[PDB]
Amino acid sequence: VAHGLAWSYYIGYLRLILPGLQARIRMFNQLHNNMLSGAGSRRLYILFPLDCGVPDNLSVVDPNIRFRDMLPQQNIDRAGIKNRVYSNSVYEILENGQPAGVCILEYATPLQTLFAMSQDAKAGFSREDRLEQAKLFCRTLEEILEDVPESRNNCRLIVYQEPTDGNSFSLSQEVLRHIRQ
Amino acid sequence: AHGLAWSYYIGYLRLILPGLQARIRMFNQLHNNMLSGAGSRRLYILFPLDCGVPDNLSVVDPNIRFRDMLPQQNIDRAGIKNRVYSNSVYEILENGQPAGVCILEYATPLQTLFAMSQDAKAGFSREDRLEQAKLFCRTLEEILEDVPESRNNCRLIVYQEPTDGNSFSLSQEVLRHIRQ
Ligand SMILES: Nc1nc2c(ncn2[C@@H]2O[C@H]3COP(=O)(O)O[C@@H]4[C@@H](O)[C@H](n5cnc6c(N)ncnc65)O[C@H]4COP(=O)(O)O[C@@H]3[C@H]2O)c(=O)[nH]1
Repeated sequence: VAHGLAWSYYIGYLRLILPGLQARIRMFNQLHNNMLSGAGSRRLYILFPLDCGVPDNLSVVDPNIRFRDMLPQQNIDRAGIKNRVYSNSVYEILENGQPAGVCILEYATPLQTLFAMSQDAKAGFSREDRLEQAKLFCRTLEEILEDVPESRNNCRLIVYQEPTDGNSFSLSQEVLRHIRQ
Repeated sequence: AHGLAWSYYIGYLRLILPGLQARIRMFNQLHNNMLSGAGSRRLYILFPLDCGVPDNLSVVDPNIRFRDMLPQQNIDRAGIKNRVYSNSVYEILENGQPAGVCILEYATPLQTLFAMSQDAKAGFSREDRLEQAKLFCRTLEEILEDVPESRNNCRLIVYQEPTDGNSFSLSQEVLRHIRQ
């Protein structure tokens, strides 16, 4: 279920990462010349492509999203793993070749799991079903996060769908728009 | 449940199994060939069917003691450059004395299944849990059936408490798997 994946993304990740995020940003700024200085820059921006096309490297889908650095790692004992490592990446977003914004950015990994699952021989299901699962994942997550008062200021969910009708969509522009709000 | 088994395979086992032996070789160069028996060179994963996943093994069975970590494995993942994958090595005691050593952890998504079972809504309602926990293990053994590519870089230790019996010994069960 998208249900289970949403509960998993909360319980196994956001729940653990959001409370410590700002301390990790303060440290990043101390080490990297106050690079994450704007208020728009102190959130985790999470990409939810409802089509579930999720590359591992962001430059594969948009040339204007450039890797810059990692936040300090977070270590937590988890399910018998001592110091399980939780990591996040800081990117610089270009506009017309100009550094236009800096933020912590990533995809919601479970959507990449739905993609792979939907295509497998036995596990598979239709694209229309995957779309509905992806939408349900976002909806179920948004429901969970209403009991998480901190989430509002530590993360931003960017949900979108790629056009297929000849209309242009720039992922970089969209991320910039959120950073700037 | 099904979803969870596929996630665990797709986002974890599929990625870490093919690099496990290289990290074990490196572990052995670093730590005096500690993972010496063939029994010691597998990822042992614990699946308690009641979904009770403590974060500290020594606390549930004092005969299981943390020793060191495998070398880390870094992978670019969904926008995270160099996401870190991590595993821990434990020694297991018998009659007070070291009796075995292996790579050991719990199946983390059982912790998610449990956390779901209470916070209710959602469905909660065990059946919801024991049911889904069995489906999870079933589905995973089914996925790994196939995949002989590497089944034997890992071993699933699926267990529950005996319904009319005595307390199940985690350490003894772990040793039994290593020894086979
Ligand atoms: N022992 C171990 N297990 C891992 C590791 N990474 C993943 N797993 C296992 O597979 C997870 C599913 O991976 P996925 O990346 O698809 O998960 C999603 C992933 O989208 C997110 N997440 C967890 N850790 C990180 C992370 N460190 N960085 C970014 N996202 C993370 O939330 C995860 C749910 O994690 P989880 O409950 O720990 O569950 C299993 C977890 O049991 C790992 O590094 N070590």
